[PDB]
Amino acid sequence: SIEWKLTANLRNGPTFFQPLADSIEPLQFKLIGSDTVATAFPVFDTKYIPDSLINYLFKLFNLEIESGKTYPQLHSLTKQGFLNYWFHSFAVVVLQTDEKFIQDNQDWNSVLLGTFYIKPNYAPRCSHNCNAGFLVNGAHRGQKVGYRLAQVYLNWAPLLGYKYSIFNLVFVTNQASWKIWDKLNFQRIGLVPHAGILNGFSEPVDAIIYGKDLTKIEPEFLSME
Amino acid sequence: SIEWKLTANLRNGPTFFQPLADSIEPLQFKLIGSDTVATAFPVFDTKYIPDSLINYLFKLFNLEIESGKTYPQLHSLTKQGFLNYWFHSFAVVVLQTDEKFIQDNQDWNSVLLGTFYIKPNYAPRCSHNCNAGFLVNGAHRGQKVGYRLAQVYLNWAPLLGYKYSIFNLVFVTNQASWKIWDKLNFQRIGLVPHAGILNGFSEPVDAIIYGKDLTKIEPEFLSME
Ligand SMILES: O=C(O)[C@@H]1C[C@H](O)CN1
Ligand SMILES: O=C(O)[C@@H]1C[C@H](O)CN1
Repeated sequence: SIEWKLTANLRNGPTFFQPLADSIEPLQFKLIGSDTVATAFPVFDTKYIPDSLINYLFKLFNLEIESGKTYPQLHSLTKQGFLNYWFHSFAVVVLQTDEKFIQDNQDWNSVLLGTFYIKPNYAPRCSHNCNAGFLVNGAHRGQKVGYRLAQVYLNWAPLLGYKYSIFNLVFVTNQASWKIWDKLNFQRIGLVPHAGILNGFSEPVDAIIYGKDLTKIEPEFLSME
Repeated sequence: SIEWKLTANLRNGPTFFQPLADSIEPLQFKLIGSDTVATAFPVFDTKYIPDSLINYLFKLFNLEIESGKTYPQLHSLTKQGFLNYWFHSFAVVVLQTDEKFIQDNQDWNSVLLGTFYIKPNYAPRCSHNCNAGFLVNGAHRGQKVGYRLAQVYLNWAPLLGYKYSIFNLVFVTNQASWKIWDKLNFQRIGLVPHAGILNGFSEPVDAIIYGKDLTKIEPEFLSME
């Protein structure tokens, strides 16, 4: 059974464009500057992934929210709030494994590299613009996992039918993030001054708005070999 | 009773800032180039306004969505979806009257000039940025009602505690861009290319992202003289 990777089960996706593929196959690659094999898997519904992984992602996201430096959330989410938020449409999990499927009951604290969601950034007439939010497991910090996450995203977002990518709020203090977007030729299409009240900064911090055409992506960024 | 105009009854507003006033008083002014008197009224809760006015605004917003040229919505809203959308936080109705309160059972088709909502544009850490959407009654096109609505907005948004204004999608084909926002020194802080699929346009239409500092507003724009 391959229902777990069928685009026909894409929920709450773009209204005007159908997926370009009937399915999305796991995408294997090596972490940058390493022999460590990682695999990205599509998530079209939570029922196809281990409960324990969902609960670990729930906690992972709350820690990120509590640091108060990256997401506009102030308070932690409930389990159902997180399910509604992260998995409203599409998501991806990236694990340290060479398996082409996700094994139950793994040690997520070591095996989960990162996750991201993809959804429409706007209501239906502008729903060909996707948004994405990312997370890296802090145990795997410093391995350039984010860069890899961004690449999987460029490979897969167009397959769901999206034509353009928008990040609404990349804080200028979030250097990890904007350097990746800069390096991958995401345009800075906007700048919100004093946008975020962030933990650890006494003054409000500016956010950059990133855009990228998903129909003309540079082949070298799609390649993870 | 003045509950209907107390900022203490403000639902779902900014998280870090309190309102700058205890109350919001009706703002009276004349339509530009005319001796017609208009009154702007605050709406903190729908219970304070007439059912027939709410029903008229519901159908008015659905007409605008059906035109398919200005909002990202594709389908008409249900009644409850309208309530949740337009009155999630704060709203304003601007009537052709010199009364300083809203009389029941008026002919809204002639008396209602315009309405707009005001709400946080983002989750709590960035909720000092407010968003607004406007509606002009079609029967009052060509009387510069939008410009006046925009002036009411500059007067009232900061009173609720917002510090910066963001419009996410002003399509380049919407004349409000140059008839209003450009003229009131809303900066164009971003541009989303091919943002929207709009009725009557074959090519997707670009959308301007407008921002404006609400703590430092040109006083000639605040003045309704
Ligand atoms: O900037 C964005 O839109 C994503 C979602 C979250 O707000 C952080 N990054
Ligand atoms: O651009 C905005 O965000 C407001 C809401 C609607 O999209 C029209 N103007």
